[PDB]
Amino acid sequence: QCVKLNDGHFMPVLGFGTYAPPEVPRSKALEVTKLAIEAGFRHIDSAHLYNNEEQVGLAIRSKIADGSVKREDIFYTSKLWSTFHRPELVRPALENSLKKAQLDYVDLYLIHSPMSLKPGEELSPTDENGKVIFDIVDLCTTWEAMEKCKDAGLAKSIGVSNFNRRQLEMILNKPGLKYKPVCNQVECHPYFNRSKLLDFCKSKDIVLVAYSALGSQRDKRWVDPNSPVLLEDPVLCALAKKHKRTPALIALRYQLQRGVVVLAKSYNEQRIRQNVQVFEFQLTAEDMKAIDGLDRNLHYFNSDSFASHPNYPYS
Ligand SMILES: NC(=O)c1ccc[n+]([C@@H]2O[C@H](COP(=O)([O-])OP(=O)(O)OC[C@H]3O[C@@H](n4cnc5c(N)ncnc54)[C@H](OP(=O)(O)O)[C@@H]3O)[C@@H](O)[C@H]2O)c1
Ligand SMILES: Cc1ccc(S(=O)(=O)NC(=O)NN2C[C@H]3CCC[C@H]3C2)cc1
Repeated sequence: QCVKLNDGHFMPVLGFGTYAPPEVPRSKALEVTKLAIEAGFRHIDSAHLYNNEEQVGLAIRSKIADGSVKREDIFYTSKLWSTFHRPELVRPALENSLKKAQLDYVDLYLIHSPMSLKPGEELSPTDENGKVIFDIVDLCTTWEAMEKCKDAGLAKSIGVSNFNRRQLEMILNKPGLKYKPVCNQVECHPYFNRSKLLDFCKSKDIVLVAYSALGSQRDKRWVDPNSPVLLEDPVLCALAKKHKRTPALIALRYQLQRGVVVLAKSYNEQRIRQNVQVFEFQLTAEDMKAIDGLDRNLHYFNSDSFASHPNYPYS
């Protein structure tokens, strides 16, 4: 159950989301990554930002050592954080991710976000009035350094995340482009279905990878507590009743049938195992149209500061 990427590599269509907020002890990521692998997940999404690559990498080594999987059975994604966009910083950022995880390579490396931040050791650099410090970087140069990570064998595939159409075209029209982005990992769910971006991506052989596909973790630091709770949506619950599944399963299946590769974060053993049942049933064309009607241009992530950034993707 994979999709063929535009560089000839294969991505599993269901991915495991690994981010958990800092109140969750770091040992949990180790435990639940093992559980996801045990359940059947093979595509695993992490990032430098998530402060978990060591734990996720150790789960993977653990499941290889005990004979459940081989390295080449696992599709592992990491991401370049926005403080490392300057081209000279890209390779060392990846090498550090690889060292942490103890892998020789990632299956996929992404530019996490187009919103460049000031180089340094803070993930979130701020000035003397507490304002986040943006950086200005030609992302075409970042991308060239990404291509070099691929040729260097350190990333089998390269792509982007949180790019809008204009940003994607800037890469696609770059003079001397060697590798297209294989994907664009973006927020995508029935309340924000991205159909326009998705059709653009499809026209360019670029895979759209959905995050917050289950409505996000509703973290009080970035998500308005008054936003509607996706999985309480009454169309989603009535489809769940109809198919005898769950609303999460409806949300995940929706993405698969529209050609979207979908991530699903759970740190709960039974929900982890539930999510792999997405492959067991199908929505009707009329179900899919019903879900398509739910879009409300709702993005769960908000930060007013990021909105002023010149590369803010929702400009
Ligand atoms: N590129 C980016 O900028 C970006 C941004 C955000 C996320 N991501 C990636 O995408 C992953 C997923 O997105 P997300 O973290 O926003 O979460 P999500 O996949 O939208 O899931 C949100 C919540 O749904 C719950 N859930 C999972 N399965 C369930 C089921 N079957 N029934 C009921 N509830 C269920 C989980 O809680 P429990 O843990 O309690 O089950 C989870 O906290 C992330 O972990 C990360 O890998 C990338
Ligand atoms: C510190 C922290 C913040 C947020 C999250 S998270 O929001 O749960 N997950 C995620 O990957 N990153 N964010 C979405 C992107 C758009 C803007 C910049 C990026 C940040 C995890 C960890």
